[PDB]
Amino acid sequence: HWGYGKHNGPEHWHKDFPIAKGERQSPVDIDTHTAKYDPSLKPLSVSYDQATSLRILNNGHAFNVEFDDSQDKAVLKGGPLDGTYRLIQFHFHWGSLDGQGSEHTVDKKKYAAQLHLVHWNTKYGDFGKAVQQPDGLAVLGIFLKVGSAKPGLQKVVDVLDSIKTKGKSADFTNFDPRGLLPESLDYWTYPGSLTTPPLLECVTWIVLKEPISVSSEQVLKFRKLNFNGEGEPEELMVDNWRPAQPLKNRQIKASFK
Ligand SMILES: CC(=O)Nc1nnc(S(N)(=O)=O)s1
Ligand SMILES: [Zn+2]
Repeated sequence: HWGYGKHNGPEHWHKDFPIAKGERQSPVDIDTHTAKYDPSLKPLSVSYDQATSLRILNNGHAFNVEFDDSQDKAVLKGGPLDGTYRLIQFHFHWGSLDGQGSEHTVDKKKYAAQLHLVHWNTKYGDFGKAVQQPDGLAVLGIFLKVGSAKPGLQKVVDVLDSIKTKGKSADFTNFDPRGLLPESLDYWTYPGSLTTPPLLECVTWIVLKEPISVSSEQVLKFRKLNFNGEGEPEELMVDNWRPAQPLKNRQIKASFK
């Protein structure tokens, strides 16, 4: 079905998901000079101290770490959000080289990878209903640049061997997502969509200004993953990112000046 190759890549997605050419598609390029500082925007409130990770899984497009979202144990609120959003999973998008990999870009600059922490608005009851609403999800986006190792990402890096191919999964408990956060929580925000099919326009994007750095050896491990299932020809999982989409009639607000 869909993927990131030339025959099923992002340029082909519109044929099965017409909304690919919609009005609030993601990702986008963040032009730092036309972004509007908005002093009425509140600080983000990330409460991940009760977070419960359960499993890590290679879904053939990326790898996801899933959390128990049966109760308000890891939530996001504040910022441009109203209500509570529960963390359901986080995943990454990365490139084949260090100069590409992120989905969002800042003044056209691409980062080595991009981490997405996905949350759904609890007023909707479950994830499936939330994706059907304009204010259903809140995704926290964090850029990764190659530099020094991120201690808090190593646990994730070491388990990849066990989920090398599509469909593989592994128990992944007691992982603390707080170890992936940059020091500052300043951000840009705009209304957008999921960056993979079905590309629903149900997301309030919150992109952090400050990147976290990971080491070259850490990102290398990501690139060893496979898109294919076991027993199939090896297709390295790299460049699983969608290019920037037209901003159209949207404004990017910044929480800092
Ligand atoms: C279960 C789930 O989170 N679905 C998603 N699909 N694309 C997403 S992204 N790239 O916009 O964060 S999240
Ligand atoms: Zn994503």
